[PDB]
Amino acid sequence: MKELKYDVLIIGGGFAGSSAAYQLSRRGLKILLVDSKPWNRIGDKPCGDAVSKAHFDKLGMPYPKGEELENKINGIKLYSPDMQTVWTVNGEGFELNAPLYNQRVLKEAQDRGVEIWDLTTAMKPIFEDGYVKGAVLFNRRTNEELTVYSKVVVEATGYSRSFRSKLPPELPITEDLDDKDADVAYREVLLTKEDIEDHDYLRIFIDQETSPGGYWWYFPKGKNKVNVGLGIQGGMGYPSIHEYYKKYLDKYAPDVDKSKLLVKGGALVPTRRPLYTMAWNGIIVIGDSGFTVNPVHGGGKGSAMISGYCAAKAILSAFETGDFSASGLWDMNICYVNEYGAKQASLDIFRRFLQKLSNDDINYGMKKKIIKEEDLLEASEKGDLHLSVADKAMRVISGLGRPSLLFKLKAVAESMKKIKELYLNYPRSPSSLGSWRREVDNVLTEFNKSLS
Ligand SMILES: Cc1cc2c(cc1C)N(C[C@H](O)[C@H](O)[C@H](O)COP(=O)(O)OP(=O)(O)OC[C@H]1O[C@@H](n3cnc4c(N)ncnc43)[C@H](O)[C@@H]1O)c1[nH]c(=O)[nH]c(=O)c1N2
Ligand SMILES: CCCCCCCCCCCCCCCCCC(=O)O[C@@H](COC(=O)CCCCCCCCCCCCCCC)COP(=O)(O)OC[C@H](O)CO
Repeated sequence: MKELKYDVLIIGGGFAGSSAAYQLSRRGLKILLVDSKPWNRIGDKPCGDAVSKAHFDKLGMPYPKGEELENKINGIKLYSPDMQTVWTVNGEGFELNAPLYNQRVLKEAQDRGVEIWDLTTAMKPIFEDGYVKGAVLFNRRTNEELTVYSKVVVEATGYSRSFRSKLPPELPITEDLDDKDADVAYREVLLTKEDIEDHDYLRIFIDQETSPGGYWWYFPKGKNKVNVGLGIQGGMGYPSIHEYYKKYLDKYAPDVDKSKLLVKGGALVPTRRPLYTMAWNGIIVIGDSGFTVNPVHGGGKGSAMISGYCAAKAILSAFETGDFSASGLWDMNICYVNEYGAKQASLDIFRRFLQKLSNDDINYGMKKKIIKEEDLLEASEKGDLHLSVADKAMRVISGLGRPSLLFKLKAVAESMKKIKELYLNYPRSPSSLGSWRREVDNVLTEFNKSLS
């Protein structure tokens, strides 16, 4: 079999892999990115397509333009289950044509020196003497099986986790997730019969009956075009998401023309803290494969880009030291936990609480202003729920005359702070990963028990 020598092999070309490729480009490295999809479909996984402008501003990722930017977003309207209370949170973002933008990032990375093979699947790892050393690839364009050696593999395969899952199970880089730590989500893009009101605002509808463990959304892509969908928690035995969608669509999108559909589809999305380590010998894991998604709102394209940024940084350092061991690549973890992962861990706790609340709880808490809109934003963006804000919340609901999980909010805030602190003390070397992981697991185990 043909053998080729590369510095870096990136497996997957979605927002995570493409970000890694772009950030590593123009540096004189020999880089190959592969994706199983044909070029014109790369980036087309089902998504709401909404991403904060701040991510592009912080990471130096190409700004969306032309047909790539479908609609400018100025904020989100969050609806209570009874739709009687709407919270508005302001913030600039983009409703993107995801495949078009993703493909442009890849084409620019390619112009900047990255080699790209589409219709090419990494079939199995090359794993020797404890290191990932590359991959066996099947290129369906040229109909060739190829062995590619690399100093580092960037595993960016999305939820499939289709490369790292083939490594020896004792390695921390093969970590799986609980079925209840992901949602299944489904969306369609449709034209509307009536102009969309406040089309610069996304709509998110909380409802435990119509989207248990997730939410419904209505994300305008123009004055007369909308991405509408829902997510529901996995591992709970819920019926087909397609059936939830059909049953409740009219509640959230009475205005759509069901004869003018542009796209439809679903996929899984992780909703938890990141992989305990995103680095091991010869390999870094990013994006959905590394569980980079915000656990409370389900947004993962921004954090995918952050993970690509951190991967590129760690890889450049490893080429300086010549050390591609877990320790040599460990900055991946330090960078990612600082930039997003510690917040994710806090939000993993908060999500578990929110998923257990009843519609009556959410209606009451929103109507009574249990927390401010700005407090919700602080939780979403920093992962902080200050003990103070918790105290005010408890005073607000002190008149509630029935049993409610809402009264546990102070304890939830305490657990959030505790896990955030553990993440701010992320292990400085692989030798401490195990004991730290057990501490985190214990916090989660105890927290789960507190809600049962
Ligand atoms: C319905 C729905 C709705 C939303 C969202 C998800 C879902 C399912 N999310 C989450 C967001 O879509 C998601 O987190 C990112 O797109 C993940 O990007 P990745 O690059 O990690 O994976 P992604 O899955 O996009 O890419 C993985 C790539 O790897 C390739 N691949 C896999 N195995 C391979 C192999 N062995 N060899 C070669 N190639 C391989 C695949 O072909 C694919 O192109 C979201 N996020 C957000 O920010 N805003 C939102 O509006 C939403 N809404
Ligand atoms: C409930 C858990 C599962 C939910 C997931 C369901 C499935 C989701 C599938 C669809 C996902 C759509 C994703 C939409 C993303 C929005 C755009 C976005 O990126 O978010 C921005 C932020 O917008 C928001 O803050 C959204 C807030 C709404 C969150 C929804 C919470 C619902 C629960 C609240 C109810 C309150 C009830 C009161 C009771 C206490 C900022 O981006 P960022 O958070 O990644 O980071 C920015 C910063 O630079 C950090 O680097």
